[PDB]
Amino acid sequence: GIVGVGIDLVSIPDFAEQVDQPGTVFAETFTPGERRDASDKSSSAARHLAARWAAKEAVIKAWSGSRFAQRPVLPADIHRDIEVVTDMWGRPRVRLTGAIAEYLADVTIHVSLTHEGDTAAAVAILEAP
Amino acid sequence: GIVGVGIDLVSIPDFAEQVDQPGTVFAETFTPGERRDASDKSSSAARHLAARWAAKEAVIKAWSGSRFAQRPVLPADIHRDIEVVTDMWGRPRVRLTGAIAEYLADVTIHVSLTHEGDTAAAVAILEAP
Amino acid sequence: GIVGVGIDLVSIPDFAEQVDQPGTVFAETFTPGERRDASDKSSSAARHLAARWAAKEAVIKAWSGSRFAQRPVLPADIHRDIEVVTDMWGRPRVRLTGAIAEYLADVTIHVSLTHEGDTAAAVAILEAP
Ligand SMILES: [Br-]
Ligand SMILES: [Br-]
Ligand SMILES: [Br-]
Ligand SMILES: [Br-]
Ligand SMILES: [Br-]
Ligand SMILES: [Br-]
Ligand SMILES: [Br-]
Ligand SMILES: [Br-]
Ligand SMILES: [Br-]
Ligand SMILES: [Cl-]
Ligand SMILES: [Cl-]
Ligand SMILES: [Cl-]
Ligand SMILES: [Cl-]
Ligand SMILES: [Cl-]
Ligand SMILES: [Cl-]
Ligand SMILES: [Cl-]
Ligand SMILES: [Cl-]
Ligand SMILES: [Cl-]
Ligand SMILES: [Cl-]
Ligand SMILES: [Cl-]
Ligand SMILES: [Cl-]
Ligand SMILES: [Cl-]
Ligand SMILES: [Cl-]
Ligand SMILES: [Cl-]
Ligand SMILES: [Cl-]
Ligand SMILES: [Cl-]
Ligand SMILES: [Cl-]
Ligand SMILES: [Cl-]
Ligand code: NA
Ligand code: NA
Ligand code: NA
Ligand code: NA
Ligand code: NA
Ligand code: NA
Repeated sequence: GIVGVGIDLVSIPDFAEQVDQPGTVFAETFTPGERRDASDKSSSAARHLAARWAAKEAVIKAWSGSRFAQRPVLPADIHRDIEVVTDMWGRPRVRLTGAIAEYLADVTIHVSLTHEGDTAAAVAILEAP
Repeated sequence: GIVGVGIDLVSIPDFAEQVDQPGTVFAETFTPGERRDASDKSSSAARHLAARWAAKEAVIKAWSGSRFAQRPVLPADIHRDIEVVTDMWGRPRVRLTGAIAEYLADVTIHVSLTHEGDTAAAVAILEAP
Repeated sequence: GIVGVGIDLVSIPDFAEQVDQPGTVFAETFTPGERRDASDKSSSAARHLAARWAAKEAVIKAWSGSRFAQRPVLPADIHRDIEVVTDMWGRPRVRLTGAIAEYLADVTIHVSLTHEGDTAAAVAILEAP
């Protein structure tokens, strides 16, 4: 059964403008090299990191959206609890830590990432038996 | 003096439908046996656990409602910080952990639980000298 | 560059009425002596602690306001992660702990506190290179 669905679009130029700025959440998610590389809006790193950010948001949307009219239970640092990793061929998967890992124990997170020009996007479908 | 008041109603059938499903907060509050037993909407466990859930919500309401127009300070995992225990005769009391235990140090939590047919309910009155 | 700006006003009488009451966040920020002293609305402690509270709120406003249309990431216990200390001559500065310390690494927090009659106020300007 489907637990939740989420989609997110990210402006790659806006992302690049912010990703290496002090006073943002991004140090908690990304390395200083990643953040420096991603601060150029036409780089590989910007495109890829923006799509990773998109994927985190799509997961958060997918789970939160499953709890209509319920007080939120996602921790304030949720962005650093959801990691998008890739295998050697670039296939993505989501790794979790903290409370969300316990909430989504026994749930499969299907994710896909894409980018084009100034736009990155991701979709997440949460599925459980 | 009264610090806060809260009341919550819970649909026992809706509760039973959700309590043992993956992708919910319930594993953090309830044991797998409790969750399995409570997944039948006409069982003892469903009625009792639904009323416990109701009591957690009534406590949260009672305290949050005391802070009108203030940014919330309840942690995301607040549901697992409030436990409803009973003595050998079924009398309920509330046990706290985390920040809410510190906030409600020196406050007495008066609680009552009830159920009937497809409905559980609880009321909480927080009192302090 | 400016990361954020915040301003807060605090009613010193309302603050004094609440600061030493059970069932409030204040034990986490202030000592029992501070809280007892500050519970008289015409005392030095009330005026000073109200302005410290104002400063915490101004910092929170300054940073949160920098994230228009973004899900909040400040932890529920944010008030106890922001401390206003003073040097021997009463000049204030802000000390941080927890996630906000990481978010505001490399950001300078300029703060000022004031009080008059029944009103305390503070302003925070967050600046980053
Ligand atoms: Br949520
Ligand atoms: Br974070
Ligand atoms: Br990531
Ligand atoms: Br609250
Ligand atoms: Br929880
Ligand atoms: Br419980
Ligand atoms: Br925020
Ligand atoms: Br706090
Ligand atoms: Br302080
Ligand atoms: Cl959006
Ligand atoms: Cl964007
Ligand atoms: Cl940010
Ligand atoms: Cl970094
Ligand atoms: Cl591999
Ligand atoms: Cl993909
Ligand atoms: Cl309700
Ligand atoms: Cl319900
Ligand atoms: Cl849930
Ligand atoms: Cl369980
Ligand atoms: Cl007993
Ligand atoms: Cl009772
Ligand atoms: Cl305000
Ligand atoms: Cl006020
Ligand atoms: Cl409070
Ligand atoms: Cl105290
Ligand atoms: Cl939180
Ligand atoms: Cl000094
Ligand atoms: Cl000053
Ligand atoms: Na997939
Ligand atoms: Na996929
Ligand atoms: Na009672
Ligand atoms: Na009772
Ligand atoms: Na300054
Ligand atoms: Na100053």
